[PDB]
Amino acid sequence: SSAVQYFQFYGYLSQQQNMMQDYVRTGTYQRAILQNHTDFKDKIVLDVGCGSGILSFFAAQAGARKIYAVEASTMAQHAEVLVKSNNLTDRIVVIPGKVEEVSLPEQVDIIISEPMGYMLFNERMLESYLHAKKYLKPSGNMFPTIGDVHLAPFTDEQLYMEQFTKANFWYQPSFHGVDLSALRGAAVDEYFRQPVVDTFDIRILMAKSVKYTVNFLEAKEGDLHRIEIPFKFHMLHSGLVHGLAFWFDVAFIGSIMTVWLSTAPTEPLTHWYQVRCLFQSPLFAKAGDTLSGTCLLIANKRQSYDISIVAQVDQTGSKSSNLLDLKNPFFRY
Ligand SMILES: CNCCNCc1cccc(-c2nc(Nc3ccccc3)c(C)c(-c3c(C)noc3C)n2)c1
Repeated sequence: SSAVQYFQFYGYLSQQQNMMQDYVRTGTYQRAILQNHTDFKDKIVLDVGCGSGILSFFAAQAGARKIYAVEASTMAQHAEVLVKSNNLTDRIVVIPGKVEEVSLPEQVDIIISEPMGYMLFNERMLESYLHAKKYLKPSGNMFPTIGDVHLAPFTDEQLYMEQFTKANFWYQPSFHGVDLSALRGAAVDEYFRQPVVDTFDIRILMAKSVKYTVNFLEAKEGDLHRIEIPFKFHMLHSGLVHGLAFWFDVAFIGSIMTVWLSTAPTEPLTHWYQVRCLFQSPLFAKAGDTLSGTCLLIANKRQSYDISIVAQVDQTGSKSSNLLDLKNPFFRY
């Protein structure tokens, strides 16, 4: 139902084009595959959620002997057209359906995919990627191999105030004669439930990031149903902490070289941008204080996660929580 919409979203060539036009994304995948040609020459490769098939062609440019491209949306029909018109019907085989349901005729030497949603984990496609390892030969590789999530406290008073400014629409005792003000708190709540997807100046960050690593070769599908990310930040600056910023890097660890794709705010912008989660109430922290807590991600049935963030300044005991709905963010860009 929710999944109906998820796969229809990816049936649009315009959504494929948005990702293809991300040059950092598309070019880094090309370079990771090509410059690791020994991982692909004459190999059998599985492309999980191939969309238009761009990754499958990159594996063919690298010399792969057979490429199974699995795609569940109507986009599979468009990739088929592309395979024929590029004369690769020998080397690339499009398989319509979910990776969890299709039948592959052999095991593969390497799995390739672009399974990262914003904040990495949205869409829960990492689980389909991990599930595909049931087709991975022993000692096969995964491209990408590693994913690092980073989180860091930020201060951004204008972003925080923007929330009450939008919800104060409801604080009118006479909107065309109607008292709206009893909904103001519900409206505040609704805005704070949304992660804020856009980029930002790195001068809002107040501590070195915490890194949480998922190893795609080692992880199991079940390991992503619940992601506990403890953190303890040593605050490099004093200020009001308004929430946590998130970005992610992935690594393609090939035989020839390791290529990184970063969505860090210190790196060229990508179509993933970065993600920020506001706290209920900001926390005052001195430089030298430690800010500790947990960011808990609980998979849900809308192909996404409920996000629970609890934090406290250890030196004073002031704490804040928040609960966010990652499926429904504010695309502030
Ligand atoms: C698996 N590799 C995906 C790589 N791209 C990740 C990515 C990066 C940046 C943004 C989105 C994004 N944009 C959406 N609309 C939209 C955003 C801005 C302007 C106009 C429309 C939606 C609806 C979703 C989405 C999906 C899918 N499922 O739930 C949700 C929510 N995601 C996705």
